[PDB]
Formats: sequence, C-alpha cells, structure tokens
Amino acid sequence: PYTVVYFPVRGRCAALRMLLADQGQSWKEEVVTVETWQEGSLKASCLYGQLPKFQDGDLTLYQSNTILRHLGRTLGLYGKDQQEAALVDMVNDGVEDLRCKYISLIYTNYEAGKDDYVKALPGQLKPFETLLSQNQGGKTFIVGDQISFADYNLLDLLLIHEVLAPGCLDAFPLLSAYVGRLSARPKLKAFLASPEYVNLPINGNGKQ
Amino acid sequence: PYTVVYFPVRGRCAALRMLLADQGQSWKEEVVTVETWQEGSLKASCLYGQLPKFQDGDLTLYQSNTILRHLGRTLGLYGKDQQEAALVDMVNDGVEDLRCKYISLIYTNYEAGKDDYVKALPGQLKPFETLLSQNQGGKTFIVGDQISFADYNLLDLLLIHEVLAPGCLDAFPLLSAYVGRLSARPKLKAFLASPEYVNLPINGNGKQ
Ligand SMILES: N[C@@H](CCC(=O)N[C@@H](CS)C(=O)NCC(=O)O)C(=O)O
Ligand SMILES: N[C@@H](CCC(=O)N[C@@H](CS)C(=O)NCC(=O)O)C(=O)O
Repeated sequence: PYTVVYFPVRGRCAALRMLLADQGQSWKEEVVTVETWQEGSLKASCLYGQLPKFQDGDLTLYQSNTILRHLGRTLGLYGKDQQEAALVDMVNDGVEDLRCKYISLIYTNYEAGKDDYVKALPGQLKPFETLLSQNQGGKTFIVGDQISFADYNLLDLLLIHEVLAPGCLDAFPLLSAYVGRLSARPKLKAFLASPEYVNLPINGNGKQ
Repeated sequence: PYTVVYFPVRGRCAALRMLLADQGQSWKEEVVTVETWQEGSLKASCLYGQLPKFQDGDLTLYQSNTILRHLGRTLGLYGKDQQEAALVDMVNDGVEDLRCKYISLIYTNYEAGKDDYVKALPGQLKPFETLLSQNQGGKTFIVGDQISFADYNLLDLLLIHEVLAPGCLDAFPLLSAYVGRLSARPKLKAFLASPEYVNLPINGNGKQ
C-alpha cells in the first residue's frame, strides 16, 4: 500500500496526507527523528539526501511534488483531459514557488523578514484568486469541476499562511470561500481535526 | 501551433526549445526585450508576473516545467506507463532543484559563491549518475528506453554546468557519455549548432 517516511512535522507532507485522507486511502507513517536522521545511513540512501520518501508497493519515490503528481495520476486527480492537466501543473508550480518563499522565511530569517513577507503576501495570493474567478466563478475547484492534487497543495499553502498572517485571506472572497468549502469535505474535515494532524508542528523549527 | 514568449536568452526555455527542435516541431518565438518588459503591461498580464509564456493553440501556459510536462504529455515523452511517469517527474524535480541553485548563483552572488558552488557540484551531480547506472547501465535515457522531457531538461542542466565548471563531468562516465550521445541526435545536433541557439546568452546578466 502506501508508506510515507518523514520527520514528525506537517511540512511538505501535509498536502499529500490530506489527499490520501480525503480520498479514503490507507497509509503507514514511518517517523524519522532528528537523531535517526543525524545518524546518516538513511540520508545516504535517499536519492537527493532528503525526505519525504514514499513507497507505493515496490515503487519508491522522493520529492513531494513527484509524490503528489503520482497520486494525482493513479487516483485520477489530474484534470479531465490534457488541457486541464496542464492547468493543474501550472497551479501546483505556482503553489510550490510561494511554498519555497515561505520555507525560506521560516528557516532563514523569520524574525527579520516576517514583516516584509506579510506585506508582499497579497501580491502572491492574487494569482490564485484570479484562477478561481476564471473557473465557474470560484464555485468549485481551482481547475475544472473535480478535485485535483493541486487543490490539496493550495489548501495547505493557504492554511499555513492563515497561521502566519491571520486574516490574510480577508481581502480574497473566493480564496476564503474555497478554503471553507474544501475544509468542510467529510473525510478531510475529520482528518484536519485529528491528533495525527493537529498535534504535529507545521515546521521543524517551531516557527509558524 | 506553438509560440514561446521569452527574453532573448536561453535560460528556462533552452530545454523546451531543444525538445521541440528534436521532436521536429515548429514554433514561433516572440522576443520580449528588457524595454518591453519594464513597460509593465506584459508583466501585468502574466499569471505569476513572469515569463516564459507559452501558447499551444488557445491554451496559454506559464511556468517552464508546466510547459515541459504539457509537451511531454502531448508528444509522448512521459514514460511508457505510470511508474515511468513518476520516475520522469522525480528526475525533473531533481533537475529543477539544482537549476534553482544555479540561477541563484548566477544572479545572486556569482563572484563570491562560484568557488563553493563548484566544490559542492559533484555531490549534486551524483544522483543523476546513479539514476543512469540503474537504467540499463546508462546506455539509453535517464528513465526507460525512450526519451522523455526530463532528458532534455537534464541535458540542458549538464551543458550549462560544463560552461560554468569545465570538466565537471570528467568524474562521471555515464553522464559524460549520456551528454555526448544525446548531443549527437540529428535534429538536436543541428539545433545546438544553429545561430538561434549559439548566439543567445545563457543567462540575462552575461554571467555563465
Ligand atoms: N524538493 C524536495 C525538498 C525536500 C526537502 O526540503 N527535504 C527536507 C525537509 S522538508 C530534508 O529532508 N531536509 C534534511 C536534509 O536535507 O538534510 C521536495 O519537494 O520534497
Ligand atoms: N517558476 C517559473 C519562474 C519563471 C522566472 O523565473 N521568470 C523570470 C525569467 S527566467 C522572469 O520572468 N523574470 C521577470 C520578473 O519576474 O520580473 C518558471 O519555472 O517558469
């Protein structure tokens, strides 16, 4: 079945976990502690020396976005056709770009850069509000009328930003409604409220 | 057909151009100069405020990797099945990670960081040498026995590093043979030797 090997944080695995949970999929968590990681053997076996590591049967994958795309492809969360598939990728790449900035802030200069980051936030969130407005008036999902892996990644990105800058979504009616709507999905709602999710720190350095 | 809107540099469009050229595809280039870009209107219309912008009929795409994935999907350069597709993504994500570091070096601290970067290079290139060794002894492509969009992206990444650090591939027999083999493909060879490619700077700041 599925196995995700990762540190005891939400980080880059939050989206894929929400996806699995929401799609009613079963998976095993292999927690890697800072001690275990610093030992060296695991890191050494990792293709790019980083986690998450994911296993689907005997298929072993690295890179969170590769895992998301793999699940999107195998579970049918990759658009209804090629055109939509391209759009889903475009959304995900945008999410990834902002995620990199967020990660950089959190681990590079949280104290000093937090203000400038929050100031620039609206500009970074606008593209997604726009994408939503062009898709059935932002009533369904980010691309098309069926959920995609990009939706889970974007949802995660929005939720963690809500924590970073409370109220940042107030200026974006579509994104706000979107978050509320996706957060209300039965299986996803249950998962987001569970200890498994709630009791894990967002990041590894305690900053959020 | 296809239209790529980009600055007069190879940059993030080199791989997709090599792909189109090698697959015998026709495309139109819309050159955007620094003056035109600083005017503001174009940037404002770009989803994430950045180029390249790509058009396939009326499908307008942004993000180089989305473009590569779209072409890989429509032209059949995405593995023979899902498993291979996942591996192709994993390779491409790895290429993208190193590309970001390269871009950062080139535009952030070329003079000061060039030495440390070149020193760390072997460690960054090793994963690809490994992937190659596990695939028919590195005799064919990066994944499977048919070319994929990841091959073009990786080829570009290697070629630009050859320029940055001449001889960096000497320690990697498989990567070296791989580059020579792919560079010899008829259509690709012609393209790499053409003014269209040769007379374009690798990066926008003249550093390489
Ligand atoms: N591009 C990779 C990055 C993976 C990554 O950043 N991994 C970090 C944790 S989120 C890690 O393993 N750090 C430990 C190390 O590199 O030593 C992905 O998207 O999965
Ligand atoms: N993640 C995007 C990044 C695009 C990007 O970095 N674009 C740069 C040129 S390579 C750009 O348009 N810079 C102009 C600007 O942002 O003002 C991609 O992979 O295409």
